[PDB]
Amino acid sequence: LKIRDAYTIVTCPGRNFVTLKIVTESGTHGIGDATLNGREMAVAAYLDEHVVPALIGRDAGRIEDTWQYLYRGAYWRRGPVTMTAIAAVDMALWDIKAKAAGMPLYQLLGGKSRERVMTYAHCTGQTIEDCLGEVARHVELGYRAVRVQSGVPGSSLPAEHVWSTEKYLNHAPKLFAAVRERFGDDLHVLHDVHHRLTPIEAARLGKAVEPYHLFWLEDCVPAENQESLRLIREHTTTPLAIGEVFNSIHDCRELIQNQWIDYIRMPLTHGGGITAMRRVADLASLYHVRTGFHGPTDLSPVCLGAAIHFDTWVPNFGIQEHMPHTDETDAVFPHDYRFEDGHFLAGESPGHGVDIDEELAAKYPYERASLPVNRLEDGTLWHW
Amino acid sequence: LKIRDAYTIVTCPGRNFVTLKIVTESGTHGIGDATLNGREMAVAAYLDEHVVPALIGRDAGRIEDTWQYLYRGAYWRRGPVTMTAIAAVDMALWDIKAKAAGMPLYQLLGGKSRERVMTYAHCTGQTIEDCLGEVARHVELGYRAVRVQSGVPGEPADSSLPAEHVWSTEKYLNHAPKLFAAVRERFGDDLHVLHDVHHRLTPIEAARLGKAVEPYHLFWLEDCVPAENQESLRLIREHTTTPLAIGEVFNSIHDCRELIQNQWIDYIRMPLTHGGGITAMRRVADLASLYHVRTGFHGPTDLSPVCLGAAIHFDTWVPNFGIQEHMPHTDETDAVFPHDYRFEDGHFLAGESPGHGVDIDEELAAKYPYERASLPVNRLEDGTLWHW
Ligand SMILES: [Mg+2]
Ligand SMILES: [Mg+2]
Repeated sequence: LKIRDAYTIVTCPGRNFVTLKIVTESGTHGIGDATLNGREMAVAAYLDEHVVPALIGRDAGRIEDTWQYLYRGAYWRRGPVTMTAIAAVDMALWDIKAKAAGMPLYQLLGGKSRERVMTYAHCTGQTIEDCLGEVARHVELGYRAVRVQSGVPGSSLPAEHVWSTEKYLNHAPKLFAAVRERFGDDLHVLHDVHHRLTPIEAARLGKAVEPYHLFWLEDCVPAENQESLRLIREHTTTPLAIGEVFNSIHDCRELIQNQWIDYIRMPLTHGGGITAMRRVADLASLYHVRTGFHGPTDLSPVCLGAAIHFDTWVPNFGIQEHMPHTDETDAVFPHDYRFEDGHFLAGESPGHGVDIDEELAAKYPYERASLPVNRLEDGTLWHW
Repeated sequence: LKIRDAYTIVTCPGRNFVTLKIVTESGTHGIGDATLNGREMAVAAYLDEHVVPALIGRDAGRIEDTWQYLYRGAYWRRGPVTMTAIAAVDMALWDIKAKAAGMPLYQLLGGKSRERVMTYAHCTGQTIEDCLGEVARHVELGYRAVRVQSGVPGEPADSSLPAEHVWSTEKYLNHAPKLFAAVRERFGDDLHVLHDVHHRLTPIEAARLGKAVEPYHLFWLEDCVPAENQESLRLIREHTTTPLAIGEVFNSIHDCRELIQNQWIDYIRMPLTHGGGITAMRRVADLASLYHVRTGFHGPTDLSPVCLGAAIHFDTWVPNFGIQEHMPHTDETDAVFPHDYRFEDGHFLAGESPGHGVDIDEELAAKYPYERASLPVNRLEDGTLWHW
């Protein structure tokens, strides 16, 4: 049916979320995540001031046409703000389509390819032992996979961290050796290098950690230049993951087609929604590349519900990141996905199974918060 | 000197502009264009809510560090909203540095490479004849180059919400060569003639057109095909020697690195306000120069006099300058943005005032409230949402 109303909701139940809600003339509604961490109000404005008014009166069933209308119609294509706005609309429209079909989203997409969706948890410590304790506690929660991180020896506005590549490189292998010593070989172990290396440095790290058989080594190098992955891929057999900072298939087409990565990390709310990410996943599948959606707290339960539905259907699923939201957040975004024994189970309610309690949301006003920056020991502004 | 204040100014003296002003503890100020046509408030919010607060107290002289701080620090990199915000800061900081150095921006950049900067004018008509009359009017004004567009038998942001146009590729391909033939027939060979295909063709269609217009020796054929996939240019380049221009919709060197390195284009069109400012555009221009590629900055009304003045300075220094688009701003716009660049005999002359030579009259700017205006969309005859 026709779109009668559309508007954003901004709320901060432990952290900032922006949500787009679309309401048809029949009263059926859908919501989509529009949260872009540290730049939230840019997306809110992109929506409120430019997209939202153009949605009014459109046929809500025309998902593809609306995607193209917003993507091409913007004239200025791609980008974090642009593609997050588009994702929010797309996610809301799929929510409405699934409701109209009377099916949970995963059925609409082609049905379930699996009975449960494997997640990984974050295990972080100041020391290696601190980290190991976190691994133990997540293993007990039923997690089959853990991302491990420990300190390297030696906020409203961005916090400023200090970084040393060489100290990190000499130290990191010790962490994975420790994990394997304590927990053995069955456990999937992931590591996020978080953009801090050059390609030949990452190649060195990849080789160094081969004996520990990592599930992936993530975001080795900044990849605006996709060729950056080539030296890494040519020098190590440690699996590679990338893409949480991407927003377009055009950010990763070459990475995938040249087989320079094993996992694509771009999530629904930043990658143009269901419509676009279906195309990204399908391109990946031609090259044995699997999905590994970014799943931090800064993607709302709306994205997570939609992602679990997507994960349930997509043939080339790899893994789903899990960073639990706060109780307050979960309360603001009632949902029917559930977590059991290290895995998500998709909801059965028509739609993506997530809603937003607007009354509750209104109790948590926006509070500005920025991501940190990283500087080298000489002060050079680096990659965080 | 530290940044004491920073804030945006929104004004609509004939069309919308967003401007960033940065004021240092000494009271010296600098401005930068932040205008993103049809999405203006997204950049205003990006600046107001997330960038401006972080600028206070920063060393205004650290242009490079601030660029990297905003680019890398945002975590989410590239994009039209993102890079336009960064460009506004960068442009304002270069303005302040030039003022501090007591020289016009072109001097700071390495000095004058030319005595004047050639422009082209927009010439449009419903009929070929109408267009030819516009060509004549502009040659009399002293323009040495013209971009020609006419109707196909069978201020772009002109509506609050997007207008919907209808398009036929086949009709355009059959018609366009007739326009150029007529232009050459009437005006001869000396005149530079440009044409903007404006994203509508597939590569083999653009290859066909490029070949068809070879006899008319166009200065460039612009935006033949959407180029998110940079490989899109390859078939065109392999099939025609008509020169190619691309990039007004780009915001990053990573949007055009392969285009340039493979020699698939002759002119790069990404302008200062959308391509991350002077800092980023120096690097793009320099990459281009290795491959004989020249600058052809987008210069529509929707880039403010602030951008234009800085662009004219940039154009004056950059060795691999190609041409500067000129779409004249309204008298009201020129009044809100006093500037010392001048247009004479088809060319721009850079100003001599320290800074980029442009300022904003805030009192006058406040007299023209924001008015939403959207770019049109384009649909094929069957209703397919196409490229405008
Ligand atoms: Mg990560
Ligand atoms: Mg153009």
